[PDB]
Amino acid sequence: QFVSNVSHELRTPLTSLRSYIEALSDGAWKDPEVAPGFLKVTQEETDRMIRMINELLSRVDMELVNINEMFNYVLDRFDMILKKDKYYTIKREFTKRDLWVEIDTDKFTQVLDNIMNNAIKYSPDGGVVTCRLLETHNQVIISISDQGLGIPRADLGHVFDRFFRVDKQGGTGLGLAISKEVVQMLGGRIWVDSVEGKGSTFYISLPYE
Amino acid sequence: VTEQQKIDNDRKQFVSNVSHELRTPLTSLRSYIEALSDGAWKDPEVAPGFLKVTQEETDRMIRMINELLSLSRMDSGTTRVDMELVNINEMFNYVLDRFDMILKKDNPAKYYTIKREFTKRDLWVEIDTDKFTQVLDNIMNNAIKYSPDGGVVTCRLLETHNQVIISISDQGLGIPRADLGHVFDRFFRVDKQGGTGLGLAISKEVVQMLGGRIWVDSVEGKGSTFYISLPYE
Ligand SMILES: Nc1ncnc2c1ncn2[C@@H]1O[C@H](COP(=O)(O)OP(=O)(O)O)[C@@H](O)[C@H]1O
Repeated sequence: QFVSNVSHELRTPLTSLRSYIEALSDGAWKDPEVAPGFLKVTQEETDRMIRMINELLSRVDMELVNINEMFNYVLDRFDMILKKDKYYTIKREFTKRDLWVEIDTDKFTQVLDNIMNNAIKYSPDGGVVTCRLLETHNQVIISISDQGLGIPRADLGHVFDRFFRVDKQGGTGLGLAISKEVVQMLGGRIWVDSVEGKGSTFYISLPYE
Repeated sequence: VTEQQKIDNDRKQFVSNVSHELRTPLTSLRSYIEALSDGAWKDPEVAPGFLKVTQEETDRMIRMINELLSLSRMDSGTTRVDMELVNINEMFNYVLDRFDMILKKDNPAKYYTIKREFTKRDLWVEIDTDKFTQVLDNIMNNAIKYSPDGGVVTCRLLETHNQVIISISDQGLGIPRADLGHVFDRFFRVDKQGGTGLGLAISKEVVQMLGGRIWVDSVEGKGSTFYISLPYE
């Protein structure tokens, strides 16, 4: 059913949560410098998941947001996923400008979640996931590069098809189909370049003003 | 008519239940977190206790989405199976061993003994070892959870010309005869944290996928017996 979809999308926020709670429980609660901030995040994520379940049991909600530190926030949650508990670095290279863009926040945060999952999951044996936020031509470009298993150039098309998975562990293959679905739904475009064994780079373009 | 309709109706109530059964731990979660954010975290006497409850609830929903995902995969037919000839006897024995050894490492809340009564023949049978061992696991888990203290889980591996039978017997409080049909339905729980109401549902699904058939006999106040039947030669 469409149940399979909520099943899939709750995965990464459940992870974010379990990861943060485990951090607080492992002592961070005693630390006044951080424990509140973590609590705000666990709160925000729980509320996110509730919204998610409600919209999918019973539309887009476009609002203007500051893409820069939304992307920073998502990346923060993953930084905390990769801590606690191969080594991965999230190398961030954003423009210093604050690019504002019309999007659905929960849907788009789901997109970034899937693509960081991909960049990380198909990167065993370590890696450096490199995240770039820039703009040209009234478009806002996000790129995510990993030193993963790459993609055979034959399949570079099919990675956005439903259930389509490469040969080589895990998943139903609806991550990138949902991602493409959402990105096109927001008036933007998504694509991938990749070199088998080298790594990969995922791109999203969104209209700017 | 009622053909297509039973299908669509079952589907829509399953969606309604997934909505609720997912949403409810999220709600509980929200309440504890919100409590912690509103000061409880500064309090050493309560903050750990709350953090454990929130940890556990989160783990619960994770297991649930794993099971709702394997269930989607099985309805879809996406669920690939690998039938291979394996030794049912020592597979069932290895399962029982893992359970014996969890309780052999102590101190335990409740105490149970696993009584094994197997046929002496070495039954070789084509099955997917991993999915079927998951089945045996849910049913043993179940057998254990609804057991009294000192209870005896009675596990039988036997055979008939036509069949290979596994039974898992518990001395729990049994199942109302109204509900004997419903015990394998999704999210169906008798009363009841501790787990998702998808254990037995997955079990029945997997067993039918492996070509066998699964059912329950039970007497209120006495206990229960779960049966798995597999085709033999
Ligand atoms: N960095 C990456 N490197 C190599 N392959 C990738 C990468 N990201 C996505 N893919 C490919 O996309 C396929 C399916 O993607 P996805 O929808 O995310 O599946 P899943 O259900 O596991 O989440 C995968 O088989 C994978 O090979």
